[PDB]
Amino acid sequence: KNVTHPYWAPKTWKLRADDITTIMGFRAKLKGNLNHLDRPTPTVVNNAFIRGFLTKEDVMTWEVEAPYEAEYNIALLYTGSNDILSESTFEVTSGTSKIIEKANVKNWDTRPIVQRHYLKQNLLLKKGINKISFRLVTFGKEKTNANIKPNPFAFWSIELVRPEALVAIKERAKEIKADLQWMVDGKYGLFVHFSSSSVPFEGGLKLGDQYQKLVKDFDVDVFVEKVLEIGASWVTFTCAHGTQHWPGPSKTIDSIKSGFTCERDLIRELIDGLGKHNIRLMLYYNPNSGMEDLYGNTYGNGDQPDPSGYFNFLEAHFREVSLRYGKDLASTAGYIDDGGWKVYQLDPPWEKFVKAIKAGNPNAPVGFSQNLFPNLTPFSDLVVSDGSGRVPEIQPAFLFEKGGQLEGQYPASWFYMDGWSSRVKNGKFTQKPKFSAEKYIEIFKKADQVNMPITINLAMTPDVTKGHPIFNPESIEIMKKVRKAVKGYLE
Ligand SMILES: [Mg+2]
Repeated sequence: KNVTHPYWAPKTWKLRADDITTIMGFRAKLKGNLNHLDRPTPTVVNNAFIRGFLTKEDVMTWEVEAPYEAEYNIALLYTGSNDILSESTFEVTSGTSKIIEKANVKNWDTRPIVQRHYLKQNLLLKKGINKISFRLVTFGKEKTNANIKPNPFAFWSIELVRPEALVAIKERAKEIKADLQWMVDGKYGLFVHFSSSSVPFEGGLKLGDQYQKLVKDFDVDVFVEKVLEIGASWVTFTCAHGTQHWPGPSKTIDSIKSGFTCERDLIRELIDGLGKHNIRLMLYYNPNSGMEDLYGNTYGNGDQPDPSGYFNFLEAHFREVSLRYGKDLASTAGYIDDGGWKVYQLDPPWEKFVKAIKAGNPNAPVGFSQNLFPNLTPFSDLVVSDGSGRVPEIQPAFLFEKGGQLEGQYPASWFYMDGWSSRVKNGKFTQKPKFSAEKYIEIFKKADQVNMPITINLAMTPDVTKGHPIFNPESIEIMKKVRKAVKGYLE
C-alpha cells in the first residue's frame, strides 16, 4: 500500500551530534496498519503524517547512525483528537532503552495544531547503526456537534538532540535573537503579493509570463504613496510567489538558470522609496514554488537523494541578498513560505539559513512560515502562518514559556483583508473585504493593545502604474479609518 519514490523511501539517518536532527515518520519502516499518503514522485507531499496506531503491533522503526555513544533527548510531533490523546501511551525503544509516556492533551484552541512533545526520559544510542522504534501501547478512541471526517492520532516526525547540544543551541539562539521593538511600535504593516499568477489591471499575460516588463514598468512613487496613505510602517513584498522570478540582480539565481532576475534593482528602489518615510522593507520568499523550473528536484537526480545542492542555493541566496542591501533591508526572510509543510521535510540546516539571513543585517527578523506546526527552529524570531481572512487568533501566553510549543518566538499576525493575490476581471476588483470597517478597527485595536504586530494584505494589481487603482478602493478606505482609530490623534 505505502508508496515512496526512492528519494523519500526509509533509509539510515546520519545523526548530527551537535545539532537537532529531525526524521519524518515516513522515513521509518512501517508494520501493521501504519500508512501515509502516496509519495510517488520527487516532489514533496505536504500530508506526510503516519496514521493507523490502533493496536500494539502497528510499529514504526527508524535506522539511525550515532557517531558515538550518548544520551539523546527525544521529541515527538503529532496531532489528533484529544479524546484519542487523553488515553494514548507512547513507547520509544532502542536496544534496551525504553521510554514510556502518556500523550499530551492539546489544551489551547489556537495554532499550533501539531504539537512538539519532549519526552522526560532520554534514550541511549550505541555507536554506529541503531534501530529506534515507536508505537502506542494504550489507545483512546473518538467520542460523541456532528461532522464526518475522523481525527485519528497522526504522527509527523521524531527529533533527536543531545541535551548538551540543546543547551548550547539555545544559547546561540538567545545571542542572535532579533529585537522586534520597531515592529511593535510600528503596530502594523502591509503585505503586498506581487504574485506570478496575477493578471494585470489593463489585461494581458499573467505576471509570471511578462515578469521583467512589469518590473521595468512598476512605478515606485505611485506605490509608496498608497503605502504611506494607509499608515503602514513596513511592507512585506512577495519575491517568487508561484515562480522563482526575483525582482532584482542575483548572482546566485543566475548561476542555476538564467531568465529569473532583473536588470532593474527594484528591491533597492523600494528600500529607498519607502525609507524616505521611515517605512521598512521585508521580503517574502517561496523556496518551493517553481523551483522545479530553476533548480530541479530538491533531492537532485541520480540514483540516491542528495539535498546539499538545494541547501547551498538557499544559503548562498539568503546570504547574497542580506549582504547586498545590508541594514537598509529589514529582512530577506520576513516570510519564508511553507517552512512547516515543505522545508521541514528535508531536515534542513536551519542555523546556516539564519546566519545567512542575518549576515548583512544582524537584527533582521527571521520568519519561517511554520503553518500549523510548533516552532520550526530555536533560531526563529516571529510566529508566522497564513491567517486567510479571519480574525487573528490570540495565542495564549503559556505557549511562549520555557518548554512551550512556541518558546523563542514573538506573536505576529499575517492575513488578508480582501485576498492574497489580486483577481481583477474587466477593470474591477473581484475580492471584496471580509469585514466591516468597525470590525477591522477592533482587530487592529486589540493587536495594538497586546503589542502583536499585524501584516495585512490588500490585493494589488501587478501593473503598478498611474493608470488605475493598484489597491481595491474599498480596502483602502477601510484602512484609512483603521489608521485614524489606531495611529491618529486620540482625545
Ligand atoms: Mg502596541
